[PDB]
Amino acid sequence: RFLKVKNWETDVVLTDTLHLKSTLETGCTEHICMGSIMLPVRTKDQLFPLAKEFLDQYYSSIKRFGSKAHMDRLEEVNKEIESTSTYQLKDTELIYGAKHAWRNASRCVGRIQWSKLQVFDARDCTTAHGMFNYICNHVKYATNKGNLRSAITIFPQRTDGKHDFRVWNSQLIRYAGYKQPDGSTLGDPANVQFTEICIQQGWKAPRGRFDVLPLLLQANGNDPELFQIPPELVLEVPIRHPKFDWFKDLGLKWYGLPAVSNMLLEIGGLEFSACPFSGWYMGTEIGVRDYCDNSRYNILEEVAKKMDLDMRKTSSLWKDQALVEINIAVLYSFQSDKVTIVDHHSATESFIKHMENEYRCRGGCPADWVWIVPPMSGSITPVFHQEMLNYRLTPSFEYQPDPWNTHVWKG
Amino acid sequence: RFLKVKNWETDVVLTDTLHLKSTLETGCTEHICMGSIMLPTKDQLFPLAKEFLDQYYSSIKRFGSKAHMDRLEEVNKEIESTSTYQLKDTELIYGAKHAWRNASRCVGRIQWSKLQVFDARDCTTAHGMFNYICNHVKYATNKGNLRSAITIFPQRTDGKHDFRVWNSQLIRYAGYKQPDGSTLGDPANVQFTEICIQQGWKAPRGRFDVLPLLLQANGNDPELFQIPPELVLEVPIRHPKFDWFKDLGLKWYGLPAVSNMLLEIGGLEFSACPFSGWYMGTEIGVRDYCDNSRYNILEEVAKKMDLDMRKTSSLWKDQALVEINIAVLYSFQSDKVTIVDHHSATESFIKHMENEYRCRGGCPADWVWIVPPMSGSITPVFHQEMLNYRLTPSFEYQPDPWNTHVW
Ligand code: HEM
Ligand code: HEM
Ligand SMILES: N=C(Nc1cccc(COC[C@@H](CN)OCc2cccc(/N=C(/N)c3cccs3)c2)c1)c1cccs1
Ligand SMILES: N=C(Nc1cccc(COC[C@@H](CN)OCc2cccc(/N=C(/N)c3cccs3)c2)c1)c1cccs1
Ligand SMILES: C[C@H](O)[C@H](O)[C@H]1CNc2nc(N)[nH]c(=O)c2N1
Ligand SMILES: C[C@H](O)[C@H](O)[C@H]1CNc2nc(N)[nH]c(=O)c2N1
Ligand SMILES: [Zn+2]
Repeated sequence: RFLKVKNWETDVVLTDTLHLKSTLETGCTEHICMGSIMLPVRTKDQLFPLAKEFLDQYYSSIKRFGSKAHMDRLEEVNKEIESTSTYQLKDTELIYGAKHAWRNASRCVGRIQWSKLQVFDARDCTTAHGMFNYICNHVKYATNKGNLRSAITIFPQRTDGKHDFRVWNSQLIRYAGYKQPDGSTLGDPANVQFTEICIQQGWKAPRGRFDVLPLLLQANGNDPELFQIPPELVLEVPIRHPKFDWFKDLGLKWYGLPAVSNMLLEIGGLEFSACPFSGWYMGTEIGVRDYCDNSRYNILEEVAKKMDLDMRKTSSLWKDQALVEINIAVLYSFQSDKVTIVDHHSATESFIKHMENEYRCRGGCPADWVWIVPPMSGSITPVFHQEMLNYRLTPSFEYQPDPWNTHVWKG
Repeated sequence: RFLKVKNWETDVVLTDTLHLKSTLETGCTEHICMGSIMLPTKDQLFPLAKEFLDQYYSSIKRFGSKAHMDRLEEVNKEIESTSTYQLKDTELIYGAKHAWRNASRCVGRIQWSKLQVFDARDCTTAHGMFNYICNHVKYATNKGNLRSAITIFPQRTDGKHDFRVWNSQLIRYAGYKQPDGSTLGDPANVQFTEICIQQGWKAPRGRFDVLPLLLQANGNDPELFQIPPELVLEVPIRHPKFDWFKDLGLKWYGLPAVSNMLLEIGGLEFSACPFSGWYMGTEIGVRDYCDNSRYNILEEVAKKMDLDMRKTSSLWKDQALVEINIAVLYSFQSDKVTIVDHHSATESFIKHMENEYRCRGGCPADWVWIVPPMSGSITPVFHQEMLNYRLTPSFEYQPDPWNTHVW
């Protein structure tokens, strides 16, 4: 079966066959589309087919499909599964797997970069202190004094589900949030629950608006332990505007390194529950979502006040005006400090070129429109006009439940 | 089978049961989501008739009464006999309102119950269609205090006697390719514009020429009619702070009126069913004015603003976009022509969804269409999970008539 997608601005038509290799479910059926829903121990039985499918993919990519090395590797993995109930990936397979999970991430607009990913193998790690050391090294490498480099650090895989490695942080670097008795929030409201956990575990909270949270790290199914990232490794950018000199006095800043730490990486049926990964920001992530969401820093009013916009009616588009200025400020600030960032015009144009390249060489590129289209100025980016097909390929990044909801406390 | 949708801004969670009534298919499967794809007998008709009459009699709280049973028998008799049937006025009105209510791509459905239905099923010629259309235009425009309306022409019979409005909307602007290579006016309408010329329209070859109506009665060849200019309310576009804006020479029409869709009620097909409401400001300012393949004025406006167009990261496109949209709203508001901004329309839609979840068990909604084409995440609909499914009565797409028609 062939499926076509059209770009309605250019009339370019592309043909998808890669969807035929999809196994996992979408959430949709013939009677209902769930495309806007945010979230829609293995036995030997299910494991060897998953391992085989993955090794067949790996061996094809290196132009060795059906070779003696391919056949010997399948036999070796098969015996390892039936003897030990699991198996270990070779370094080369781990690298390929992590890169492909990114390549397959249908919600990711930055995938033109997928083949440039520094993979740190942390599968020899045994303790939380060991995890802290690996994570510091990743942060220092990825940061590279502002010239950001994409990276992933991969801790040991799941075994019986009772010895999981987990980073409890949603991101390696994030600001604390504090609910006040009067119901207001100091800092980032998205992180209130996690901040509370940290405090309970012994963190002394400075209680400011931009306090970098400590790492809360779980090795081998043990209780997690707190560590403070050395401040000298946390690169931050004060936010100012190129024309409006009062903008600096809003007291805003953000961190340069976006580093997701709560997802699960699936490669060949193996589950890596701690696999923090980092790249760099698209400007709207900070300026639209982090700053202007009502449930986040929520600065629109204060900015519109200072611009002296007409706030008596929504039809003045005061919110839209303030939004663009804040986003100009974020890009200006990062650029001025030589910290890598990409604007939403450049990022989406590159994604369209990536997607076309993937249709030609790979036969497809799964993409989630709801996520790929930026949260401002949607239709003046080329992705708004691009039809996309969403389907799930492995290797993959997946959601997993928050560890405080599942952890068995040892005491 | 019972499904939950969450608003991630407010934590409000709604439970959908209405999807279980859905009958038609979505395009998606368990392996592939096609949510962003723009277009995915006698024996056939009685179940469709019965399904509809069942919801109608339930709506007036007379489900399983003598009048309900008698109606089902009567229609059953009429299909057996004639191979089709006729809707009562009350059913036609209910069906049209529900076709809007069920339109999953429409952010304006809080209004669904206030629809004026003009029954044009007695119409027999293109001149008659022109008359009904003029009356609809005048009624809906209401000197700028716009009122929602639909005009329903005779239903399909054997399919060789179709009523069609060839126009995509009742009021739209001409598009012309030039030797120059550029496009004068609206590039979306170049092909239709040339069909009109081919049929004998005398185009003035300007930027904003209202197209003639091309009307097909009873499967006959379509005919041209100019809408009286006095019935076409237009708005010159100016900006409340920038004096040079008016120099761009921009205007738009007040009445959005879709004329190329098919209304399905109770298995019957109404292939000419022009409907109108009023504009959300972004339709004109973001899409009509700034789409690359439309009037595409972003460059010219940015220049008059003297923005740094060297680098995309200055957000010059974005700045220009906001100002164009401020101007569209200001112009309509100043001239007292109904318009709604994207903030107001999306807030109303969230209130409508809550009403429908409470009173009906759900509200089919297509997030890709409902979220406005600018400032998405600062509108509440961005944060609202939506389930999309197909209920009937419905509006559907149909092939353009020039590809079908036998001359
Ligand atoms: C290199 C620069 C990168 C940029 C500018 C980029 C940009 C983005 C953006 C804007 C999103 C949507 C985020 C949101 O709204 O919260 C996203 C999602 C995602 N990205 Fe990329 N990305 C990049 C690199 C990567 C890398 C290196 C990985 C993995 C190795 C990756 C995996 C993903 C995944 C798994 C998601 C979806 C998360 C979810 O479903 O919640 N990204 N990225
Ligand atoms: C009263 C004011 C109304 C407003 C402000 C409104 C707003 C909208 C908007 C903004 C769209 C998206 C259009 C686009 O992007 O091209 C839409 C789609 C739609 N609307 Fe409404 N609408 C209103 C009344 C109505 C009425 C009266 C009907 C039918 C009787 C209706 C049926 C639809 C349908 C069928 C679509 C989708 C068309 C498609 O899928 O191509 N609308 N509406
Ligand atoms: N509860 C909410 N959100 C939510 C709940 C569960 C899951 C999710 C999934 O999105 C999580 C998001 C934001 N927290 O993850 C951040 C993210 C993921 C991927 C890429 C991101 N940005 C990047 N640029 C990169 C990071 C690493 C490499 S590139 C940023 C979101 C809310 C929504 C609205 C208000 S609160
Ligand atoms: N070829 C393209 N698009 C396309 C092709 C086929 C079908 C479609 C579907 O969209 C049809 C759109 C306009 N194109 O219909 C207009 C419409 C429909 C419904 C509501 C609209 N606005 C209103 N406010 C109302 C009208 C009537 C009552 S309210 C406007 C779109 C293009 C994309 C970019 C430039 S052209
Ligand atoms: C490819 C994509 O589905 C297409 O560009 C859609 C996106 N969302 C839209 N939303 C609305 N309201 N109107 C449109 O024409 C479109 N176009
Ligand atoms: C309900 C809806 O799916 C949700 O708000 C989504 C919409 N699109 C998004 N797109 C991105 N990139 N990130 C997000 O968090 C979201 N949120
Ligand atoms: Zn779907």
